[PDB]
Amino acid sequence: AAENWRDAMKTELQTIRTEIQEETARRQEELNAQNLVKMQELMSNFF
Repeated sequence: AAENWRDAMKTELQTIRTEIQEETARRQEELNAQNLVKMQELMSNFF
């Protein structure tokens, strides 16, 4: 029963980890896109 409880905690910890990893990947891709806009902004903002 203790082992079954451990397994139940494990499968949910995996779902939470995958959801966090997928959200992180999406947010960091968006950050790269924003950094490029912010650099193209800052460059033309000088000249």
